[PDB]
Amino acid sequence: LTEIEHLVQSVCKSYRETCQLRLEDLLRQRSNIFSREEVTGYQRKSMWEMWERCAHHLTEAIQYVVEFAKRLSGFMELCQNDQIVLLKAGAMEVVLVRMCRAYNADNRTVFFEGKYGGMELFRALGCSELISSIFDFSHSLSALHFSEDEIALYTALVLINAHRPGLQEKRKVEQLQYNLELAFHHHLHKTHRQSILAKLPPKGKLRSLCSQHVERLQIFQHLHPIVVQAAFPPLYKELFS
Ligand SMILES: O=C(O)c1ccc(/N=C/c2c(-c3c(Cl)cccc3C(F)(F)F)noc2-c2cc[nH]c2)cc1
Ligand SMILES: CC(C)=CCC[C@@H](C)[C@H]1CC[C@H]2[C@@H]3CC=C4C[C@@H](O)CC[C@]4(C)[C@H]3CC[C@]12C
Repeated sequence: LTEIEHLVQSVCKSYRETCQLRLEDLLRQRSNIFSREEVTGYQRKSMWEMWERCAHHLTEAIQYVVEFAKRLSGFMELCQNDQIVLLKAGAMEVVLVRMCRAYNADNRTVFFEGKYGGMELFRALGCSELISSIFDFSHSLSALHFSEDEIALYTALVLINAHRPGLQEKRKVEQLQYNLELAFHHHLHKTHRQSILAKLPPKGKLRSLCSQHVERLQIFQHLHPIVVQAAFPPLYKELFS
């Protein structure tokens, strides 16, 4: 039996250990929705308190993605420069993809601080167009009904992309990429799920949305710096200043 069957198992294990929120929990909690009063309470919070809360949650989400990457076979054998290039370009893209598990398309709500709420929860941030675009992206992804292994293999490939500008050992990233592509396509064939391939997001769209999102987080961080629970100095240094 294949190195490729083992790679599937190892990527899904890494995802299971780092997925942050369990899918059964997220699905069971869908009926737990913020009340009108609770939504108004969030809308009345300071922009800067909502930013502190959201920035903290997003930092934590990024760190789970870093831990996911560190567990992908061969990722720790890449040189540090390339590790950082890959994580800088792709970790927030993965966070945006992971969001769809916590998104309920029936009422367009996301799981946030223990209950589901719509995008109006975030009104104090004054980012309605960007936040609407983030909700719209999860709405599009939710139509695929991604399984846990599909999310694991797809987000591994979001990260392990040999086309990212600035890699120093491109051939070594290509080797991991090809094996992950084969793992993903083998798994979709085995589960009769190859039809999702044509429905995956155009790559330019995830990159565009992520670039706009990170640009806004950078603006907030310039205006109102946050305390970061920093665990990854080389990555922190690339993003914070
Ligand atoms: O533990 C560590 O060391 C560490 C290091 C870095 C981290 N995240 C950096 C962020 C942020 C971001 C966030 Cl999440 C919140 C507030 C402000 C920002 C800002 F934009 F300012 F950077 N946004 O995208 C990334 C990113 C993109 C690719 N890779 C990381 C998180 C933990
Ligand atoms: C534009 C701006 C200033 C903020 C974005 C507002 C909002 C869209 C952000 C704030 C917190 C985020 C969640 C945080 C954690 C997770 C868990 C992860 O496993 C999956 C992703 C998820 C649920 C994040 C989704 C995006 C949220 C709600």
